This record gives sequence, C-alpha cells and structure tokens, in this order.
Amino acid sequence: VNSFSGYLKLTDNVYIKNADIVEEAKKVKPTVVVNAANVYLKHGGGVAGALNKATNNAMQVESDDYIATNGPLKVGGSCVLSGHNLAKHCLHVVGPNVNKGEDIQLLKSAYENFNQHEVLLAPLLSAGIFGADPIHSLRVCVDTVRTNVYLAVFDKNLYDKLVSSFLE
Ligand SMILES: CC(C)[C@H](Nc1ncnc2[nH]c(-c3cnn(CC(=O)N(C)C)c3)cc12)c1ccc2c(c1)OCCO2
Repeated sequence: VNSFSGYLKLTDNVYIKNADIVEEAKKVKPTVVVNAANVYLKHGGGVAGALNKATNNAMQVESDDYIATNGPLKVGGSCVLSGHNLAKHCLHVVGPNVNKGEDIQLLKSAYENFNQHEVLLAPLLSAGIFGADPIHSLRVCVDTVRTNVYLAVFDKNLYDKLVSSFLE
C-alpha cells in the first residue's frame, strides 16, 4: 500500500506526476484517494466520472444513499466514504467551480481537508471545467497542505506548464 513511484518532488510534502488518477490508484493501492466532487456527489465528468466508472458504479450507489439521508456537502467541504476497489477510503472534496461563479477563496478550505490524512493520492482541485487557474490551485495546495500529497494531473501540457511555473 501507498507505493507511489515516478513523481516529481515539489516540496518536502507535495509531489506531482503526469498520470490518470485511476491508473495511479490501481498501481499504488493508496489508503486515501481524493475525488474532485460536487455538492450532491453526482460523479460525472472529470475525475469523478473516471473514478466512479473504475468502481463499476459502486461509488455512485453508495454516494446516492449518503446524500438521501444527509443532504449535500458545502463548497470547501469533504466527506469520507469507501474507496471500493481503488483505495481504502475516498475523500470526496468540493472545490469552488469558478465557471459557475463560486468563491475562489474557498479553495484553501477545500485543500485543508487533506490535513486529516497522513498521505493522499489527489487531483488538482478546481481545475478543468471548474475554471480555476491551475497555477493558483497548485500554490494553494503547497501553502495549505502539511501532509503527504501525491498529485496526479492527466494532461501533459498542463503538467509541463505547472512544473515550469513552479520552478521559476
Ligand atoms: C485538470 C484535469 C487534467 C483534471 N483531470 C484529471 N486529473 C487526474 N486524473 C484524471 N483522470 C481523468 C479521466 C477521465 N476519463 N478517464 C478515463 C480514460 O481516459 N480512459 C481512456 C479510460 C480518466 C481525468 C483526470 C481535473 C482536475 C480537477 C477537476 C477536474 C479535472 O474536472 C472538474 C472537477 O475538478
């Protein structure tokens, strides 16, 4: 478990790799995989759709029963549920969707959830169709997370831009 390999070390606790988070979860067998969730835990699109399909929809069935009784999460909040075949636990984290006018300042609160876990496999929060500046998201991660975080970014041009920008 937690067999991470091939990552660039950005800081003493933040690592990054150009990889699909689903393929990393299958290789690594992490204690925790982070999902780039939304408040009603509808696992479509982006990371969430890929993670749920890799569980053959088990993640969606569990998430629907959670939401039915507990209601939606808040932006910046999180929820631990089963990791199914991908991890021991899945930490569902809601970053702000700035393309839908949500508050970018809540991105810090979204990464603060990672500090409850010693080591995590995670995506870059609020990137992709959520619209945040990826360079900004990586800075908020580095400044906020104190535990060991292994970021999987599934886009070579974005990965190459993030690393170049970070190394300036
Ligand atoms: C910024 C981008 C690159 C990032 N996406 C990702 N980051 C890391 N691992 C990822 N895997 C996939 C994926 C999708 N489909 N598949 C199956 C596949 O390709 N097969 C051929 C079987 C794998 C996407 C992905 C991101 C991060 C956060 C976000 C966000 C997006 O969407 C909205 C919410 O927040």
